[PDB]
Parts: sequence; C-alpha cells; structure tokens
Amino acid sequence: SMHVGIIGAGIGGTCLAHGLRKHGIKVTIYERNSAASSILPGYGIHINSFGKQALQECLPAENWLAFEEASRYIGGQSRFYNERMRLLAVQRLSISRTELKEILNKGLANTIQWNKTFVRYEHIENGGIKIFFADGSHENVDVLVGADGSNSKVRKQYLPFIERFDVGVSMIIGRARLTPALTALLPQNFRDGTPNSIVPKSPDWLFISMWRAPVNIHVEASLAEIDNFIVWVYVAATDSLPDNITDFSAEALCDLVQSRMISWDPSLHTLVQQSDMENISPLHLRSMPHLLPWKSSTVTLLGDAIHNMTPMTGSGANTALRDALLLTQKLASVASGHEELVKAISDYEQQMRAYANEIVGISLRSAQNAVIHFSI
Ligand SMILES: Cc1cc2nc3c(=O)[nH]c(=O)nc-3n(C[C@H](O)[C@H](O)[C@H](O)COP(=O)(O)OP(=O)(O)OC[C@H]3O[C@@H](n4cnc5c(N)ncnc54)[C@H](O)[C@@H]3O)c2cc1C
Repeated sequence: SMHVGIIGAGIGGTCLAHGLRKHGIKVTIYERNSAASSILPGYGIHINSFGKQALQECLPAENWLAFEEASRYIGGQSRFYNERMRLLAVQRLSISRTELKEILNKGLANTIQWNKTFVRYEHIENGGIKIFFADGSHENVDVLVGADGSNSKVRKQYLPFIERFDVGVSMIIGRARLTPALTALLPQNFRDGTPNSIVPKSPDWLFISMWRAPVNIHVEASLAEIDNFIVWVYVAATDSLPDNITDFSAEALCDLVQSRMISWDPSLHTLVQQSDMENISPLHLRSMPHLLPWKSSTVTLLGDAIHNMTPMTGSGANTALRDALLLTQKLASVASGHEELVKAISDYEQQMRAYANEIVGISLRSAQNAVIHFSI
C-alpha cells in the first residue's frame, strides 16, 4: 500500500524500482526525459562485484540474462608505464551505458512516467508527500526517493547545506574505435583488456582502458551498433589548463592533449589522433566533504544525488546500484512487517554514508595522485 515515488529513471532509480516490485511494493518513477532519447550516451560502464550483486538480486531473471548476454569481461593486472614506454609495475563486467539502460528499462514501461520534471515537494499534514512537476502536475506518495543525479533538486531541497568543492584536478576523456586498422597500428597492451597508466615526469597522468559503446550515437537505442573502444583519460591540475577548457572544440581538446604529450611515446599520440571527434569530454572534478548524519524522514536519496558531485570516471554506477539494493532491502523490511519506515530509512542512510564516505575519499586521493604521483 505504501507508494514509493522515485525521481529519476537512471541507473539507481530503475534498479530500485525493480527491487521494490520484487518485494511487492508499489512504485512509480518520474523521469524528466522522453521515453526515446535523441542522442545515445557514448560511453561504457564497468560493473564491479557490488553492481553485479545489485543487478542479480533486483532484476527479473529475463533482464539479468540479457545483462549477462550483453556484457563482456574486462581485466585485471593494471600496468604502469612511464611516458617513454618503459614498464614500471604490473575481473569486471563491461557494458555500454545504452545497453545497460535498455536492460534496466525493460519491464518498467508502465512504472516510468516520462516527461515529468521534479521541481519541489511538500509534506502533507495527514502524512504523505506531494510532488510538483515542471508542467504543473502533481502526485502524492508515501516515500520520496531522489535518484535524480549529481545536481539533484531533491537533495538541494532536502539537504541544502551539502556543498561541493573543486578538487583542483580536471580531465579530458576521449574514445577511439578499435577498428581493424587501428588494431594493426597499436601495440597489443592497448587492446588486450588490461588497463594502463602512463606516469610522466610532468604533474599529470594518462589512463587507458576500454569501453563497449555505440559506433553512432544518433540512432535509436534498440539499433545501437556496439563495438570496442579504447578510452583515454588525460588528468592534470585545473590551473594547468585554460580557464575555459570546458568550452573548447573537440579539435582544440585533441590538440591540447597532444601538446601536453610532446616527447611521450608515439603510440599514445596515435591513440589520441585517432579518437572520435564527436565524443571528447572535458571535466572539472568536484567532490564533497564528509557526509554527517541527518535526521531521517520519508524523503531520502540515492546514487549521484548523494554520492558524486561530478558525473565522472569512477564507480558511480556501481554505488548507485549498491544503494538501490540496500534501500530495497530496508523498505522490504517495512513492507514485510519487521521495521518502522523511518527507522528502516535511517538504517539505509547510515550504511550508505559509511561506504559513500570511504569511496569519496578513495576518489579524491586517486585524483590527487594523478598530479602528485605519491603512489609510484
Ligand atoms: C563517461 C562516463 C563513464 C563512466 N563510467 C563508469 C564506470 O565504468 N563505472 C561506474 O560505476 N560508473 C561510471 N560512471 C558513472 C555513472 O554513469 C553514474 O555515476 C551513474 O549514472 C549514477 O547513477 P544515478 O542513477 O545516480 O544517476 P543517473 O544515472 O544520472 O540518473 C539520473 C536520472 O534522473 C533524471 N533527472 C534529473 N533531474 C530530474 C528531475 N528534476 N526530474 C525528473 N528526473 C530527473 C535524469 O534524466 C536521469 O535519468 C561513468 C560516468 C561517465 C560520465
């Protein structure tokens, strides 16, 4: 009878809705986008053990089998080189974001309410929460979950004092299709599925890995053509890049990274030169301070809404999935008669803060290490 309203049909929100349905809980998702996107995401997601367990425990079996079918293994043995190809030091599931979303959306056609942009909520005096949308509509629910991403309006209303800070580190991310030709022109360590890190003398870094991703981002999702892409990530101090790097053309971003790699091994140049000019992304890294407890209520948050101020390279998808499994389990304990609602929400929030804080800390140190090189 408790009706859970979720803002956002992203990774976390869809996983959550599957989980709640499994436990017999009434659930609706309100999503700002239309059911058919115009552009596909150009990137891949690597699923770790937390993400994998969340998917297997929440998804209907037919969705889980589709996930197993679409994913591929991506490797361990991460290698470290200097910038002159000298080796310094030496199992996840890889899937495209577009496939993962199609799999997550399957079975939710009559759960997801499309074109519903959350604007605010109000507590109703009888208990319950009134949700207002940008088109002027409203709905009433018993529990509100903000799964609405890094700039979550739900979080901004519920926990207004949580503020992001600039890390002082920025990155430029590109992809290159592993075509027959490119495969011939790159050494095997670029294509074998083990990630590589290039550690130069300069205060910056180049990370190399692989994504499964669509060749053409301008087709319907069900028609996406999925291939292997090398992904590269150039990491440096924000102050070492142009003030307006985020407004640079793809061509200027490419030029800039090549300028930073003068003298580095030619294979690294070949990779960057052969990258896709429609999918090069500059990003300024932002983080948040340690999450302190807050008083629990029938409004809560999951995913990037509470974990990641930057939608970035990292483990955001996995953490969003982890949250969804956890919140499913806690809301199920209320449905099944074992715990009070707000107490169960509190338990979720306390556990989530513990791993959230740990992960944020790890991410921050990793970013700093790209510039300082204290780990060598
Ligand atoms: C290039 C790239 C590579 C990545 N690779 C990885 C990886 O390998 N592994 C990993 O674990 N993570 C990875 N991530 C991170 C991962 O994609 C995100 O952390 C993850 O999407 C977060 O899930 P979420 O459900 O919290 O938010 P999202 O998946 O962003 O979903 C938020 C949803 O809320 C909707 N929404 C927003 N505002 C409103 C509103 N006002 N009203 C209604 N709906 C709203 C959005 O439209 C969206 O559907 C990567 C990210 C990027 C950008």
